[PDB]
Amino acid sequence: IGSQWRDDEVHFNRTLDSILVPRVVGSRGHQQVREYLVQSLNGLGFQTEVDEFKQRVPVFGELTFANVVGTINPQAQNFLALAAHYDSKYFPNDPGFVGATDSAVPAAILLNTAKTLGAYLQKEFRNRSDVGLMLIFFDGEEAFKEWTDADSVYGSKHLAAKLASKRSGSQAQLAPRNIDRIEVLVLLDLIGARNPKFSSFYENTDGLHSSLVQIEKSLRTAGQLEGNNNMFLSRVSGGLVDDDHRPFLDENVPVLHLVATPFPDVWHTPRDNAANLHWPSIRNFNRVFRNFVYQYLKRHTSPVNLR
Ligand SMILES: *[C@@H]1O[C@H](CO)[C@@H](O[C@@H]2O[C@H](CO)[C@@H](O[C@@H]3O[C@H](CO[C@H]4O[C@H](CO)[C@@H](O)[C@H](O[C@H]5O[C@H](CO)[C@@H](O)[C@H](O)[C@@H]5O)[C@@H]4O)[C@@H](O)[C@H](O[C@H]4O[C@H](CO)[C@@H](O)[C@H](O)[C@@H]4O[C@H]4O[C@H](CO)[C@@H](O)[C@H](O)[C@@H]4O)[C@@H]3O)[C@H](O)[C@H]2NC(C)=O)[C@H](O)[C@H]1NC(C)=O
Ligand SMILES: COc1ccc(NC(=S)NCCCn2ccnc2)cc1OC
Ligand SMILES: [Zn+2]
Repeated sequence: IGSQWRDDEVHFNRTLDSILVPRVVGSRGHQQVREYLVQSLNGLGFQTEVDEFKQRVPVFGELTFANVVGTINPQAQNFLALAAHYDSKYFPNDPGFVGATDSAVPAAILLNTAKTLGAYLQKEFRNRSDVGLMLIFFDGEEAFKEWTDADSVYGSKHLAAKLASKRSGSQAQLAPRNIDRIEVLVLLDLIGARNPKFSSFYENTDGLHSSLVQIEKSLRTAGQLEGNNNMFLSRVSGGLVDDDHRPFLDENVPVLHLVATPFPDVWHTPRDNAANLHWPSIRNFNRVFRNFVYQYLKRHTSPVNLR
């Protein structure tokens, strides 16, 4: 029922602990988490590629960025893409900042979703070529000096450009851009705090949002959620929130932006740590989300077009 796909909090908790370290681009911690993501994706049976590049940024000068991408069914026609950022924000006066909600927990949720749905993804899901699953760990989401158009979302700008560029020849020029084979980028951000609220930011992905609303109602009615707070609202968002999806949105990719609004109390303060996470909210999100991903992939037949 809701009971087909069970929790694995042992896995969740270890995965979170392994990500939850200071990880400004260029730091020892960032390299530790980078390597951890590669190992983890490989062990969950993904084809793993690193989009590594050098770029000059405020304060630091030249840094080496690396987006980490896992794919199952790489030669599929189209893809569900799920994403989070793995860098943490630089704060002169808070080198210990771990960004628990931003976005250690979102990143751990992605790996844990692949784990809990492993029995599907290991076999039946591989027996097809219509749809694949991409897990994208963006690097350099966070501004180095102050958030602006230029000082932000560095890894995503770079991955979006890479996926957008074509190869030579008739066959390529008549074929889609790689980036156009993403049916929707589902970006998770600011998840971990008590009683988060997710509202729909884009009309074209509103039916996907409605599915989350529905899965939540179904699991609640079956007694499978903790507490009585509604996490997925059937409401449009207040204003838009700038994030890693922007460079993708700009190349016409549809976006489901699962960022909590209001932002967690602790956002961009030293208190965005494990002590301030709310595990029942994490578990509730995980249950809704793993079922959403499963259903999307299981119900997929023809290309999903939301452009
Ligand atoms: C992934 O990581 C997360 C984060 O680290 C882990 O989350 C933690 O999970 C643990 C264990 O499940 C949680 O601790 C447990 O909390 C229970 C609820 O406590 C609160 O509510 C109850 C009301 O229901 C209050 O009574 C409590 O107040 C008292 O305790 C607090 C906490 O120290 C004190 O500050 C207070 O002043 C009170 O004294 C809380 O408000 C709680 O039931 C449970 O208690 C068990 O263990 C204690 C000793 O630690 C025993 O005294 C007690 O007997 C309980 O033992 C169980 O088993 C024995 C049999 O041996 C039976 O006698 C009992 O009936 C009972 O079943 C424990 O404290 C913790 O809160 C939670 N942390 C966070 C931040 O969410 C996940 O577990 C982890 N997941 C995995 C898979 O590893
Ligand atoms: C504190 O509440 C808010 C603060 C700012 C904004 N607006 C924008 S456009 N934010 C860009 C966020 C980029 N990011 C995400 C994670 N780390 C950085 C909205 C907020 O609440 C609705
Ligand atoms: Zn942030």
